[PDB]
Amino acid sequence: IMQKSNKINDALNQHYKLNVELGLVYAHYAHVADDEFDMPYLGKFIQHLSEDKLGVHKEYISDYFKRNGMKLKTDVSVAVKSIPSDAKALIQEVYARENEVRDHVKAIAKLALAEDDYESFYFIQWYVRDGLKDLTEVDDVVKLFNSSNDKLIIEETIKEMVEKEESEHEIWG
Amino acid sequence: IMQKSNKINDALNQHYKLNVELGLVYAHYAHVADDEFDMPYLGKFIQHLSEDKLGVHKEYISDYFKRNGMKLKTDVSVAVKSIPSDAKALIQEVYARENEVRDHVKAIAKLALAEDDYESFYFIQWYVRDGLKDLTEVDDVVKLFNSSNDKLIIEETIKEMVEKEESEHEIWG
Amino acid sequence: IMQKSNKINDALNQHYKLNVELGLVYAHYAHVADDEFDMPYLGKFIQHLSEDKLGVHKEYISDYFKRNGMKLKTDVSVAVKSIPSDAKALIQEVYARENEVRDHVKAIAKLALAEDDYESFYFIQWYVRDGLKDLTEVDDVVKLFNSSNDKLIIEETIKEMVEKEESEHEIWG
Amino acid sequence: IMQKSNKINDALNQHYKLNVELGLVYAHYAHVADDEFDMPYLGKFIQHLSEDKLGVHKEYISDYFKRNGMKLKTDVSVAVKSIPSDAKALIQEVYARENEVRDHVKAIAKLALAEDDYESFYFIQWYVRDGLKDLTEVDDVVKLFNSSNDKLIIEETIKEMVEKEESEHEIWG
Amino acid sequence: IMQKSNKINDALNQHYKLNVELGLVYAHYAHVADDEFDMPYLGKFIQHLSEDKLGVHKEYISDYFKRNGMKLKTDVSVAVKSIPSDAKALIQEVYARENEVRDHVKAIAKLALAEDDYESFYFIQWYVRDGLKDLTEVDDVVKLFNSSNDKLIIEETIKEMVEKEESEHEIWG
Amino acid sequence: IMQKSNKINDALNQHYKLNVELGLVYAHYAHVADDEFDMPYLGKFIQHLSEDKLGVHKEYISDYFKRNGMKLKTDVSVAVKSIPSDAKALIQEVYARENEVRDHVKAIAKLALAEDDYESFYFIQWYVRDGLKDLTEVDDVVKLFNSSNDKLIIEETIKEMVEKEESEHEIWG
Ligand SMILES: [Cl-]
Ligand SMILES: [Cl-]
Ligand SMILES: [Cl-]
Ligand SMILES: [Cl-]
Ligand SMILES: [Cl-]
Ligand SMILES: [Cl-]
Ligand SMILES: [Fe+3]
Ligand SMILES: [Fe+3]
Ligand SMILES: [Fe+3]
Ligand SMILES: [Fe+3]
Ligand SMILES: [Fe+3]
Ligand SMILES: [Fe+3]
Ligand SMILES: [Fe+3]
Ligand SMILES: [Fe+3]
Ligand SMILES: [Fe+3]
Ligand SMILES: [Fe+3]
Ligand SMILES: [Fe+3]
Ligand SMILES: [Fe+3]
Ligand SMILES: [Fe+3]
Ligand SMILES: [Fe+3]
Ligand SMILES: [Fe+3]
Ligand SMILES: [Fe+3]
Ligand SMILES: [Fe+3]
Ligand SMILES: [Fe+3]
Ligand SMILES: [Fe+3]
Ligand SMILES: [Fe+3]
Ligand SMILES: [Fe+3]
Ligand SMILES: [Fe+3]
Ligand SMILES: [Fe+3]
Ligand SMILES: [Fe+3]
Ligand SMILES: [Fe+3]
Ligand SMILES: [Fe+3]
Ligand SMILES: [Fe+3]
Ligand SMILES: [Fe+3]
Ligand SMILES: [Fe+3]
Ligand SMILES: [Fe+3]
Ligand SMILES: [Fe+3]
Ligand SMILES: [Fe+3]
Ligand SMILES: [Fe+3]
Ligand SMILES: [Fe+3]
Ligand SMILES: [Fe+3]
Ligand SMILES: [Fe+3]
Ligand SMILES: [Fe+3]
Ligand SMILES: [Fe+3]
Ligand SMILES: [Fe+3]
Ligand SMILES: [Fe+3]
Ligand SMILES: [Fe+3]
Ligand SMILES: [Fe+3]
Ligand SMILES: [Fe+3]
Ligand SMILES: [Fe+3]
Ligand SMILES: [Fe+3]
Ligand SMILES: [Fe+3]
Ligand SMILES: [Fe+3]
Ligand SMILES: [Fe+3]
Ligand SMILES: [Fe+3]
Ligand SMILES: [Fe+3]
Ligand SMILES: [Fe+3]
Ligand SMILES: [Fe+3]
Ligand SMILES: [Fe+3]
Ligand SMILES: [Fe+3]
Ligand SMILES: [Fe+3]
Ligand SMILES: [Fe+3]
Ligand SMILES: [Fe+3]
Ligand SMILES: [Fe+3]
Ligand SMILES: [Fe+3]
Ligand SMILES: [Fe+3]
Ligand SMILES: [Fe+3]
Ligand SMILES: [Fe+3]
Ligand SMILES: [Fe+3]
Ligand SMILES: [Fe+3]
Ligand SMILES: [Fe+3]
Ligand SMILES: [Fe+3]
Ligand SMILES: [Fe+3]
Ligand SMILES: [Fe+3]
Ligand SMILES: [Fe+3]
Ligand SMILES: [Mg+2]
Ligand SMILES: [Mg+2]
Ligand SMILES: [Mg+2]
Ligand SMILES: [Mg+2]
Ligand SMILES: [Mg+2]
Ligand SMILES: [Mg+2]
Ligand SMILES: [Mg+2]
Ligand SMILES: [Mg+2]
Ligand SMILES: [Mg+2]
Ligand SMILES: [Mg+2]
Ligand SMILES: [Mg+2]
Ligand SMILES: [Mg+2]
Repeated sequence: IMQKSNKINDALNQHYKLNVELGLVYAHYAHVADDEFDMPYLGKFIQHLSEDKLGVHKEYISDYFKRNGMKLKTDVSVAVKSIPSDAKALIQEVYARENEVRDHVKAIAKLALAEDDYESFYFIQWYVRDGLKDLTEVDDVVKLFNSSNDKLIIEETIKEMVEKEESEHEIWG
Repeated sequence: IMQKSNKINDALNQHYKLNVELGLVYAHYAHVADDEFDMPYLGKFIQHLSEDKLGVHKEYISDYFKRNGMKLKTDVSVAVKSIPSDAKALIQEVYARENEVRDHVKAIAKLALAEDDYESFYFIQWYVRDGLKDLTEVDDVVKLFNSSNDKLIIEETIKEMVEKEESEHEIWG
Repeated sequence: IMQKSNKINDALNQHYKLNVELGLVYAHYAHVADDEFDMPYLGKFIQHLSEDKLGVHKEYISDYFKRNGMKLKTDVSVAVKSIPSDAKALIQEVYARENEVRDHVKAIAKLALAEDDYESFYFIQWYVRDGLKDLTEVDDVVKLFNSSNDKLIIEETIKEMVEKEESEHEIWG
Repeated sequence: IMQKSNKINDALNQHYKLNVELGLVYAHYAHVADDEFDMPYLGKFIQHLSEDKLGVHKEYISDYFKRNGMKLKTDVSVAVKSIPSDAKALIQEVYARENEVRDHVKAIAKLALAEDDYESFYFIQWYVRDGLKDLTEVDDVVKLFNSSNDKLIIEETIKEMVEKEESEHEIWG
Repeated sequence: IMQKSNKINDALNQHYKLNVELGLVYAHYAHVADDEFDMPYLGKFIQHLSEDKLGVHKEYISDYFKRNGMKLKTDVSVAVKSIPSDAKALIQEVYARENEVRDHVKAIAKLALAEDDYESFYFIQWYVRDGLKDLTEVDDVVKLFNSSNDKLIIEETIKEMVEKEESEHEIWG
Repeated sequence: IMQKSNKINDALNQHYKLNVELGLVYAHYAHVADDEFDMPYLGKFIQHLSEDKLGVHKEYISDYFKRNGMKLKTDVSVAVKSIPSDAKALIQEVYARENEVRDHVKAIAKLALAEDDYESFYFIQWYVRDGLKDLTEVDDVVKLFNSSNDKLIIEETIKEMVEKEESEHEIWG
């Protein structure tokens, strides 16, 4: 009874890998944001995101696996070989990656229902919610580049964003 | 004047890579320590170490690069394909890896002097000190497996270790 | 035994002189930043730097000399005969001078090792670290002029910089 | 209307120069007081005076210039080529220099009235008062050398002087 | 890999021995300072120094050895067979011994670099700094005997020295 | 009148020597307890004892000598050439040495009465009491090795012992 789904096990190992590799890319993008583009607050924003991916996003999968018999796999391959040309494009790339996260998560949820794995459907709810939350935070920064042509003005707004004491939306938080 | 050393740049990119990959391996080893070996406090110890490697150890390199013109490279390849057979061997493997850290760091320091890069010699001092500190903490756990054959007794001692409020040795801390 | 190095004595007298003269130039540049360029916060930044050079940078040399038998020399000659054309160039000049500081300090460290003067190598470590720290702070201001064409926006960012309660980086601080 | 006095501008540039050079000499004399004469508290007294000259004494001139259109000049030439033979003579030399300060200040005040520059006459009042205050503090130390032949007794009295929480005389303070 | 240097092991065993024997001599000198020379505060100064040598100076070596595989040796031979004739000479002897400490430490640092032992070079930095700090504190007392011929006046100054709440110099502290 | 006993003077010089040499041996044994036997809490126990011997045990003799005219002698010879084979034997050796302390102290007390030296009989009372107290504390550790074969269990008990806030027995404390 209660035999773990091998299909969910694979999908969640692939999502663990995605969050590790994303976090490593974001750490690089945070360096570049500060170093090459002269936007240290944009750097801090991306760095916070790197740490989210390499922290809780991966941790919760490992924890879940310990509880249900699923096997963890660690297989990572990532290389930053090209960087976006400017800051606007850097954050737009981050946006595209977060949009893909939402698509991957949707798939896992759909799979959990197909496999009648209600514990996994429950688990993924955090990721479903976070898919949108994280995208929204990134979108809030993307908007800035369309609203001013002054990098320092944009930076002042990012500063408040990163320095605000984090509030949780009742639903998406 | 003050042109960055390409040799130091490469050695520090390789050490960034080493700390990323080590941290990912340790995250896996922390999972296994808890999940397979029934030693959650040993897991927490290795997890703290994973976070050290993927946190400050890498961050300080990126920060340094921003200050001196050195280029960051992100190129990561890691796969955990075999795990040690028991807990004793798991921590002994961690020990071996920390010993290798000390050897890599020694090389960077020697190189900094050869290149007359005193800013880099200063920078690496943190890593020289930490090489030993981290090894010592790991050694403290290795010792336990040679001092008791009861996994729960060992776990009780690791618990105090991980839960003690961190003290800094005047020299190695 | 323990006879002071005459070569280190000379190099450190020359560095005392450099820090005095730099501080006097920076005091003038701080006046001009406010008075001629309408950037009082940029003025305060350069003034803080003037006081750093004429304070601790020189004080620590005098203190060291008292401890080891080295002789202090006071020989100062400085005249500000031309000023940079605008604020961007003013801070870029400050940058160039800080870069030269790093080069002079490198030389002292190299000399200390050649003379087997380990007390002097220890002493200069503060200056090695500070060379980079001070350059970084100046670079943070230079960046601003490349990130906005509005002097008041730049000034608002410098204001936060000068008014932030000073934090020390674990390594460079 | 309200065109700045070129004569006052020159006199105040010369007084800026005097305060810079005095402060650099006093910094040397403070070193010697401690290092050569074995009187660290006498050193601290002279050092406090060095910092007064290189601090507020010069700062107030720069500030004034910013307000009225006067031009700041930085032209400094100072070399300590001979030092007084003992501590008594060191402080007596400091006294002579402070007496000369009072004479220079008198001249500026007289000039301000001749030029009908009431803003400058107001400004110099601080310096008129301080001329005497600073001389008095130096005289208080000179007296000590005429009142004891024991350097440590003198040092104990200087210690209280430098360590007393500064009080301001209603008139001269 | 990371095999301990036998040469550094010997040099540090010899420095452990030096600090033990120095501390025992200083304990005797502290007794004599009080008992024979009627200078209890001078006694307390030397006693504090005895405890420094027999405390942290030796402890840090033992700690280091535990971390790196080096072997501790305990081999002590000390006899106080002659004492200096008066207090001035007692502290001058302490001074000579501290000067020799600095010379021994210099040698260890030089050796660490020759052996490419960067962990040992890091370790010895504490001792390099302390060599000078301790000498300075002793010099501060030596000076007193050249500044007064009254033993009680000297004692009053030593009292403040030993009773001041210890401050750390940014570099030498 | 009140001429010091030369016999008591010698016995107390020999006891000063014994406490110095014991303390140096115990410092070595504390190192070995931690380093070789993997028992850091046992190390801390022996280290506390080293510091007791080299602290108050010797200090009180020096103090007494200052008060009564007795002469202090410093003559120390100690070499740790063999170490006990295991931890049990290490603490048993410490026990044997403490038992010998009690025997030496008994002799001094007996001598004080024979010499009608009541001040010395009073003085030695501290040492008579401490002979037993210190032996008892050591016995409490010896017992542990006879009560468990698990080094970590023993270590947990030693930890409480060394970390308990010290209580004084009404008689032996
Ligand atoms: Cl199923
Ligand atoms: Cl080079
Ligand atoms: Cl030399
Ligand atoms: Cl006019
Ligand atoms: Cl070697
Ligand atoms: Cl008798
Ligand atoms: Fe995925
Ligand atoms: Fe930054
Ligand atoms: Fe967040
Ligand atoms: Fe979790
Ligand atoms: Fe598992
Ligand atoms: Fe590739
Ligand atoms: Fe790429
Ligand atoms: Fe850009
Ligand atoms: Fe674009
Ligand atoms: Fe499906
Ligand atoms: Fe998230
Ligand atoms: Fe604004
Ligand atoms: Fe490496
Ligand atoms: Fe658990
Ligand atoms: Fe840690
Ligand atoms: Fe950092
Ligand atoms: Fe970069
Ligand atoms: Fe593979
Ligand atoms: Fe593997
Ligand atoms: Fe196991
Ligand atoms: Fe095994
Ligand atoms: Fe090399
Ligand atoms: Fe670490
Ligand atoms: Fe220089
Ligand atoms: Fe202003
Ligand atoms: Fe600063
Ligand atoms: Fe200083
Ligand atoms: Fe000097
Ligand atoms: Fe000129
Ligand atoms: Fe010029
Ligand atoms: Fe401008
Ligand atoms: Fe321009
Ligand atoms: Fe050189
Ligand atoms: Fe600085
Ligand atoms: Fe003047
Ligand atoms: Fe001093
Ligand atoms: Fe004042
Ligand atoms: Fe002002
Ligand atoms: Fe002006
Ligand atoms: Fe000249
Ligand atoms: Fe002169
Ligand atoms: Fe004198
Ligand atoms: Fe004279
Ligand atoms: Fe006039
Ligand atoms: Fe003044
Ligand atoms: Fe007095
Ligand atoms: Fe030595
Ligand atoms: Fe006394
Ligand atoms: Fe001290
Ligand atoms: Fe220690
Ligand atoms: Fe050892
Ligand atoms: Fe002998
Ligand atoms: Fe002797
Ligand atoms: Fe005397
Ligand atoms: Fe004499
Ligand atoms: Fe050598
Ligand atoms: Fe010391
Ligand atoms: Fe005895
Ligand atoms: Fe330990
Ligand atoms: Fe005790
Ligand atoms: Fe006492
Ligand atoms: Fe005596
Ligand atoms: Fe022997
Ligand atoms: Fe032996
Ligand atoms: Fe054992
Ligand atoms: Fe046995
Ligand atoms: Fe008897
Ligand atoms: Fe005791
Ligand atoms: Fe227990
Ligand atoms: Mg499968
Ligand atoms: Mg269905
Ligand atoms: Mg290359
Ligand atoms: Mg070379
Ligand atoms: Mg010369
Ligand atoms: Mg050499
Ligand atoms: Mg003119
Ligand atoms: Mg008139
Ligand atoms: Mg050998
Ligand atoms: Mg070499
Ligand atoms: Mg006799
Ligand atoms: Mg009788």
